[PDB]
This record gives sequence, C-alpha cells and structure tokens, in this order.
Amino acid sequence: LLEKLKKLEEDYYKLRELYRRLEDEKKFIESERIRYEREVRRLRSEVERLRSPPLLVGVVSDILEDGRVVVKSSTGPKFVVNTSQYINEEELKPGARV
Amino acid sequence: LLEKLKKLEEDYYKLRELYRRLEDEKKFIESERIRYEREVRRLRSEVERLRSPPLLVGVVSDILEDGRVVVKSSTGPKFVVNTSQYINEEELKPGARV
Repeated sequence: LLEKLKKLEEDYYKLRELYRRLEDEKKFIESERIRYEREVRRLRSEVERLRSPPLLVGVVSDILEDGRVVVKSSTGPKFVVNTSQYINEEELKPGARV
Repeated sequence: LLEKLKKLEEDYYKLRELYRRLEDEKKFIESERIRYEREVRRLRSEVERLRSPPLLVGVVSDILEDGRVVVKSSTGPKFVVNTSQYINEEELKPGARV
C-alpha cells in the first residue's frame, strides 16, 4: 500500500535523472550530425557530377535518313553513330555541335 | 500518508517520460552521426582521387549557358562535363587554364 507507492516514486525519480543526464551528452552529438549531413550530401554530389563519362563534342558533319548521323568528333576522326531517344534527327542540322 | 506519496510520484512520472523521448531520439541520431562521419572521410577519398596525379592540363574552349563547361583538352578532344561548387565559374571563361 504505502510501501508500494514510495518504491515506485523513488524509481521514477531515479530514472528521470538518468535520461536528463544522457540527453546532454547526445545533444552535442546531434549538433555534429547536422554538420556531417551538409557535407555527406555536398561532397557526394560534386564528385559524381565531375566523374561522369566525358561527353565528347561532335559536329553533325553528315546526316542520313536511316538514323545514322556522322559526327566529326573533336578527337580527330569522324564516327557514324545512332542518336538516342532524347535527341531526334529534327534537332540535328549541319553545324550543330552535339 | 497516501496523499503525500502520490503527489511526488505523479510529479516525477511526467518528467521522466518527457526526458525519455528526448534520450530515445538523440540515441538514434548518435548511431547515424557515426555512419555519416565515416561517409565524409570516405567521400574525401573520392575527392582526393580527383585531386591526385595523374592530372592533365585543359584550357576552357567555351562556357555553355546551361551551367556546363566545354574544355578543350591538350590531348585533342573537347568534352562537356558539369562544374563543381568547389570551383567558381567566374574563374572560368574562354582561354582559362584548369
């Protein structure tokens, strides 16, 4: 009865202090989490963007109605390549750097 | 004295649980903190492979208005790749060693 309630009160009090004390130690940790969040995102994004396979420049030197477009590449030689579905043969005129 | 013992007991219960949620929140953050810190040091490795030798000189051929830069490499081919937020594009312009 009386004995029962006092033991509960003591035990709530005891653990209230334990959590309050721990909270502090991890508040310092949260501040750092945020710091690290900014950098996790910014670093990863700038590396993958530069790492991308170099998109070489060609100039639509010839064109055909069969899908093939002869692009004089800036490496030296010409290549005959077939264009994607993003770019269309309507967009590809002579003099068009691609 | 049942009245006395209850009043102290109810006082401590609410504070105890209030701190417990904060402790639980900030524990979870602790683990994520360590995971993300390891990732900033790993991402700095990716960054540092970009900074490492071999390196090749390029000179900027032109600036496209879409936020990409066309760089004529000293090998031959000019290539279109994205820009960084490490670098500035006010330092990039036609003839700009990079």
